[PDB]
Amino acid sequence: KFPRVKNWEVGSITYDTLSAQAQQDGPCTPRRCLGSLVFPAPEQLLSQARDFINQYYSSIKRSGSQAHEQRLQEVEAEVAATGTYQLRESELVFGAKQAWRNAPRCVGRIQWGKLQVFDARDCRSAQEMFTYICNHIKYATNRGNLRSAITVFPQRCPGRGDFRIWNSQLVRYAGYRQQDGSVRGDPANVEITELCIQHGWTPGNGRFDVLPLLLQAPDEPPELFLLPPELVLEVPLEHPTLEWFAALGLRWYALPAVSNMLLEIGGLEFPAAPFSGWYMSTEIGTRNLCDPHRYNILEDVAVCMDLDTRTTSSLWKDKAAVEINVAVLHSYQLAKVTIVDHHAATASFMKHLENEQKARGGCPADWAWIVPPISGSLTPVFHQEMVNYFLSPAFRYQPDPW
Amino acid sequence: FPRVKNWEVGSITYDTLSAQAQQDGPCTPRRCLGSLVFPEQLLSQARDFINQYYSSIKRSGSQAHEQRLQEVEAEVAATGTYQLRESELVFGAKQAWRNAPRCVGRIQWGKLQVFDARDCRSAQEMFTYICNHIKYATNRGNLRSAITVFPQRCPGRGDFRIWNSQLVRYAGYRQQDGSVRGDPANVEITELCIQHGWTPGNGRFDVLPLLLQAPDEPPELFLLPPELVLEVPLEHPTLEWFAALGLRWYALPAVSNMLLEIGGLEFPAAPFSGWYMSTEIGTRNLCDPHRYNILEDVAVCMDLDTRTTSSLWKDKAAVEINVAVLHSYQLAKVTIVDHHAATASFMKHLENEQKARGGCPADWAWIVPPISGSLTPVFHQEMVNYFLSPAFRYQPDPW
Ligand code: HEM
Ligand code: HEM
Ligand SMILES: Cc1cc(N)nc(COc2cc(CCN(C)C)cc(F)c2F)c1
Ligand SMILES: Cc1cc(N)nc(COc2cc(CCN(C)C)cc(F)c2F)c1
Ligand SMILES: C[C@H](O)[C@H](O)[C@H]1CNc2nc(N)[nH]c(=O)c2N1
Ligand SMILES: C[C@H](O)[C@H](O)[C@H]1CNc2nc(N)[nH]c(=O)c2N1
Ligand SMILES: [Ca+2]
Ligand SMILES: [Ca+2]
Ligand SMILES: [Cl-]
Ligand SMILES: [Cl-]
Ligand SMILES: [Gd]
Ligand SMILES: [Gd]
Ligand SMILES: [Zn+2]
Repeated sequence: KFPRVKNWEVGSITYDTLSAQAQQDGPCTPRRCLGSLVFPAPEQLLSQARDFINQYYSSIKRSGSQAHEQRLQEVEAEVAATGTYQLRESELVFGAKQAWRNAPRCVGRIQWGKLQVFDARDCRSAQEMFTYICNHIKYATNRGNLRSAITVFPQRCPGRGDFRIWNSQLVRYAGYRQQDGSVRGDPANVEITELCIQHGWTPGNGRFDVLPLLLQAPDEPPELFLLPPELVLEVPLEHPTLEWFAALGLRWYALPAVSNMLLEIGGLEFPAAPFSGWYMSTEIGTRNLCDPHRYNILEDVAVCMDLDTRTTSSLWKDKAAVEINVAVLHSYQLAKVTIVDHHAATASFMKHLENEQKARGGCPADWAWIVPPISGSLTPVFHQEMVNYFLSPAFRYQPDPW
Repeated sequence: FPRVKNWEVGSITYDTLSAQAQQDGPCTPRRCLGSLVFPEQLLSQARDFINQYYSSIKRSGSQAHEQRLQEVEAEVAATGTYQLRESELVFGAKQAWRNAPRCVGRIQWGKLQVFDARDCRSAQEMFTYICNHIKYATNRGNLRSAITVFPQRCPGRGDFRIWNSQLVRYAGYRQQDGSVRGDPANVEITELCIQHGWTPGNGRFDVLPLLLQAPDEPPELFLLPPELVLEVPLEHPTLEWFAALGLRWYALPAVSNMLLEIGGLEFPAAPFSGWYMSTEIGTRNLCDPHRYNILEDVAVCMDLDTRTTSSLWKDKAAVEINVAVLHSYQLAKVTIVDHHAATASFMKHLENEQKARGGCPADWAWIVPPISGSLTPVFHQEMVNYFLSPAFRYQPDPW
């Protein structure tokens, strides 16, 4: 049999048949589960390529056609001659969508079919790379009506270095390692900040300074490019009823654009391929502003709210964190920037799981990452058993280039 | 040896104890299933537990050690099973708690009152042992941990089984509109009680009778005297209408349907109890959609905007229900603990166990509280889950 999966809210029971097609192995064994850990050749390339091609031809309802036979024979010939092959434009668009669709830790996959794919495979310098990224930022921001996008730079090939974007996201705020061990800014960005300074950037002293980009073109040190300020839409934060909240000086940016993951399609690897969507408010409200090792504002909000912070049993932390989340959502809706709260987000993911059960017979989901960081059991994904496994195409983590 | 990181702090440790995992869990390299709720060779298991026991008391390979080994050998040669000494039984009971991966309260594991009930026959004796337990553990609101071990399983004989999933359960009555009045979780046991001859109440908080089962007999209904079942009426420190909703819960969480395993012995009835973490009552029992599901009622009462999700009315209402649970238990002087204090104590347990055994089996999904996840330190702690023995285990229903 296949793993039987159960929804404890409704009683319903599914079987995940898709999980049998899992190739690459994860970190668990029958002796011990490591699900909570954040970070866990001509003939193998051929079998990956064959699998991907079969996938494309299934998607377009054409499996076994003449064009399917021929494209498989085409790919086989190019690998035999060059050791690699090239994706057709239509295969790249399909592959980027499949990689998103396959990402077990993404709760926003109800959208996986509405992804704009920018083909940058003919890029040949850091300067051209920057222009592709600004065009992406502009397209995806769209003055606050966010559109999902991905730009795909050239694939890894033997005898030439990779394109890399050094920044983990296109928009990040500086983190200045202060002298008393502290940090002014986003602590998560202290390393990439010190790297920007070392590469010529004149730093500021704010807590919300936008970092420039370090772009690495093949076989060359990274180059610094400053984003034009009019390109980075930002939301100042205010509370619908806590007027002093505005005085806190809080901002976040509109566009979540992950730039450091590797995209893998049919055996081919794209080291630089930034992708963006829109934010779920709990990423900003709970994790980015309340994580103790981030901006860590939970106590200061609670004190201002005049909460009794001397005993945990008053639940001051939970009260302040709710209200920080209200402010984020209210602020994005005020400035007409797309945003979704963790109730709608998780309820649309329940809709995605059910589409996927029908479409494919399963859905890779990492329960610990799909359940939001506040109000977990209040969302319906909490009560949904999930099966976690690796399908390809895929987005994968990769080493820092320095 | 799995590297385990804490992300708020940056500390690394190594779990060397996972190597001692005796049994197998549900996960494989192809797929992780940790989110799933329910995933004469007796000599080998008995020998291992003994080596454990004597190592724990610093008397390994000594005289008493080898004496007990040949003792159990001959006991199973003569009988087919063997008897635990009272001290080993105490030790196994504590170890099985200490090894429970889904329990956040294990900071307490050394302090547990073990009541030996292996000399029990008939359900009326069962019932007497059980009321002594409730009396000892409740202790007028100052709660104390306790377990009562009933006769082990042996060949050719029935088992002792407590049919109720807990010693204290509220009725769930199916209604002609389909819905349930009372606790929907308990609909199945509530008809079993009515079938074996219980007079149904009709409130949302009617305490069920006990369906106790002595070997090779049908179960017998027993009613708990109301003065023994201590209950907390729920009120809110500042929202004066909350009291009128009539919500209540009980004081003693007493699980009565898990099987206890020690040195290859199996105890199908060994009820244990502790005290409650507030979120168990406030969030899961009163607010799960398939339990009392009171969240919208409370939101309406708070005049929140319940027609749009982004007002976070579900979150604001949930917090205030937890606030009322905490305030009501403390006011009535019943032991309770909030999820912040509980998760910080589990962090201390992790450090202590890192030093005592080199690791600690922990099931992240059940350690992290169901509200305010990332607001507690366990959210940022990587965790390894595996099955040591002695253990507590789920087991099929008695029917
Ligand atoms: C359009 C709305 C989207 C929403 C609301 C959304 C939401 C999220 C959230 C909340 C996470 C977990 C983030 C974390 O805590 O680390 C996540 C992870 C992820 N998302 Fe999505 N996302 C969206 C679009 C996209 C797109 C367009 C892609 C790729 C084409 C994508 C790919 C991924 C991947 C690969 C991860 C896993 C990385 C990790 O471990 O954090 N998402 N997403
Ligand atoms: C004394 C304070 C205690 C606290 C605060 C506490 C807390 C908890 C909580 C919150 C859970 C998760 C329950 C759930 O929602 O599924 C749990 C599970 C568990 N606890 Fe504890 N507990 C305590 C005492 C005990 C004792 C005395 C024992 C046995 C001697 C024990 C053994 C277990 C076991 C076996 C589980 C697993 C049950 C399951 O899978 O749900 N606990 N505990
Ligand atoms: C496209 C997109 C949309 C969206 N709404 N959210 C995301 C979040 O994606 C990531 C976020 C982090 C930050 C780590 N987190 C603990 C704060 C690390 C990653 F590797 C990610 F892929 C991506
Ligand atoms: C001794 C003790 C103390 C304590 N504070 N909490 C517990 C909770 O124990 C269990 C709870 C559930 C219900 C799981 N969820 C529906 C709430 C199922 C089980 F099998 C359990 F053992 C036990
Ligand atoms: C240790 C733990 O696995 C880790 O903190 C995970 C848990 N779940 C998460 N879930 C999301 N969405 N994002 C995260 O960063 C994490 N962190
Ligand atoms: C599907 C998921 O495994 C299931 O809902 C689990 C998750 N975490 C939990 N955590 C606790 N404390 N209690 C539970 O019942 C559960 N249920
Ligand atoms: Ca070609
Ligand atoms: Ca009818
Ligand atoms: Cl982010
Ligand atoms: Cl309970
Ligand atoms: Gd105000
Ligand atoms: Gd009113
Ligand atoms: Zn696992």
